[PDB]
Amino acid sequence: RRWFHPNITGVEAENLLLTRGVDGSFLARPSKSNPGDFTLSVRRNGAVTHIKIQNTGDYYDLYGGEKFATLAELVQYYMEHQLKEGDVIELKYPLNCADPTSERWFHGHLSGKEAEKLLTEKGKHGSFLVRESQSHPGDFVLSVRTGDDDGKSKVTHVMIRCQELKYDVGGGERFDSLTDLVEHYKKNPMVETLGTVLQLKQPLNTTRINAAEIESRVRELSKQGFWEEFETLQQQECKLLYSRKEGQRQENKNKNRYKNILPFDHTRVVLHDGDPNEPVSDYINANIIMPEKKSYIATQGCLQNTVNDFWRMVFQENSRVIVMTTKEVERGKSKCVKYWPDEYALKEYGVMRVRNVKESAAHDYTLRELKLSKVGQTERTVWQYHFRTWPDHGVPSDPGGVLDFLEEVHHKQESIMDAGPVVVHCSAGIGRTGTFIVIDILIDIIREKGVDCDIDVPKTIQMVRSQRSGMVQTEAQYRFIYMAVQHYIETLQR
Ligand SMILES: Cn1cc2c(Cl)c(-c3c[nH]c4nc(N5[C@@H]6CC[C@H]5C[C@@H](N)C6)cnc34)ccc2n1
Repeated sequence: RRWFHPNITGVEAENLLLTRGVDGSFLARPSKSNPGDFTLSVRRNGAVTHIKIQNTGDYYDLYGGEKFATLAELVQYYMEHQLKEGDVIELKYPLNCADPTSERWFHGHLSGKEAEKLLTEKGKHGSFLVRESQSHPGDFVLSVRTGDDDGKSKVTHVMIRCQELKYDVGGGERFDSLTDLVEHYKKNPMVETLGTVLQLKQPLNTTRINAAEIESRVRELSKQGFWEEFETLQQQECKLLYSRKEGQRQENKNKNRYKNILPFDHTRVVLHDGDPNEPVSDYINANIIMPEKKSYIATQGCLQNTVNDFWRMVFQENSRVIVMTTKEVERGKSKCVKYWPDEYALKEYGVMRVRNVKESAAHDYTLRELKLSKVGQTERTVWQYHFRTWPDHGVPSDPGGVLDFLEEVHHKQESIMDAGPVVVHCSAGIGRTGTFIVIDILIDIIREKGVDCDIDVPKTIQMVRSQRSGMVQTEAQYRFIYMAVQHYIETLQR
C-alpha cells in the first residue's frame, strides 16, 4: 500500500508524478482540511488529474467511479480493469511513498532507554521498533528483543545511517526508505558475530491498554495521535484482500447494494434449502463475524429482491436479535428498505412468515417484536432494534445513546437460550455496522472482566476487517469507538 502518501500536499503530489512518475503513475492522499476526503492523483498524457474520493461513514465514493469498501480494494479493482473523467484514466504504476510514520514499528520520538523499557515490559522474542537517533541527528536505530519467551533475553540496537536519503546498517545494500530496509531484514535476518539471529517477528505493541487507563490514552491520542493510529490501521488493509468470488457471480450481481462491496468467500453466510427451481439460491451479501461466545452477522440493507433471502438467513442461523443502524430513508435516499410488516400485521416473505406483534418507541430507537416462522410449519420471536438517531454524516457527538442501546441489545440476546448470531445491518453494512459490532465486542470484554482487562482497539478492528471488507470506515468512527469505551468505563467505574 505504498501508493498512499499520508502527509503530501496537492502540489507535492503533482511534482512527484511529473518528476518521478510517467503516464499511468498514480498515488492516493488525504485532505488535511477535510477529515474523510481523499484524492486519487493520476498522471495521463504528461499532466496530473486529481479525483475526489469521499467517505462520510458508509463507503468510499470515487467521483466518476464506483463505491468501495477500502482504498486497497478500489486500487485493485482499477488496476485489474473503466475509470473515466468521459475519457479513460488508467492506474498503471503506483508511485511509492517512503514516509515511515504509518508503519506499526515506527516510533520516531523514542529514546534509547525508553525503547529498552518498552521492549522489556511489552515485548517478546522478535519484537522490534525503529526510532530516531538522538546522538546522530538524521539517522535511525533498530531496537530488537531476542530470547526465551533470568538474562535469557536481551535488547540489541542496530544503527541505521541515512546517507543521501538512503538507509543502511553500515554495509551492503542502501535502501530508498526505512520500509524497504526493514522488509529486507525481516526476510533475511542479521546474524551477530557470535550467532544470535536478530529476527524481526512482530512490531512492539503500543496500542494494547488496560481498560482502567482509557482516559489517559484518549487524552494523549487527543493531542492528533488519533489520526496517526488510524492511518497505521488503514495501511494494514492490503493484508485483507481476500477473495470475494461468489459475490462477483453474474447470478449474484443484483443481490448486492453496491456492485464492488462484497462478502469475503471464507466468512460469507451460505444459505441452504433454497428454491430448487432457481440456479444460485445460496448467496446473501452478509458475513459471519466471530470475535477472535457472542457472534454477529454483518450485512447490507435489503434490496426489494433480497428481502426473502434476508429472512431465510435469520431463520437458518437462529438469530433472535436484529440491529438496524440507519433510518429507512436518509437525505431523501433509501438506506434500508422496509422488510418487516406494519404493527399488528402479518406478511409472507417467500417461505417465511413474519408477524409484527408490538412496536415500542424509545428515545434513540424503536423496538419491534417480530414472530418468524416457516409457512406450513417453527415460530420464534425476533427482536429488532432500530437505531433512529445516528446523524446523516459523521458520528453521534455523545456515545451514551448507542451504549444504552447496545446494553439493552446485549441483555435481550443473553436472555434467549441458544440464540444465534446478532444480525447487524443497513446501508452497505460496513461503516456504522462495523462501528456497532466493534464497540459491542470491546464492551463485552469489559462487562465480563471489569475495568482491569486489556483492550487493543486497532487489533480488534483488524480482526473484524479480516471477516468483512472495510468494517469501520472512518477516523471519526474510530475516535467514536474509543469515546464509547471511555464512557462505558466511567459509568461502570461507579
Ligand atoms: C494484527 N494487528 C494489526 C494491528 C495494528 Cl494495524 C495496530 C495499530 C494500528 N495503528 C497503530 N498505531 C501504532 N502506533 C502509532 C504511534 C506509534 C505506533 C506506530 C505508528 N507510528 C502509529 C501501533 N500499532 C497500531 C495495532 C495492533 C495490531 N494487530
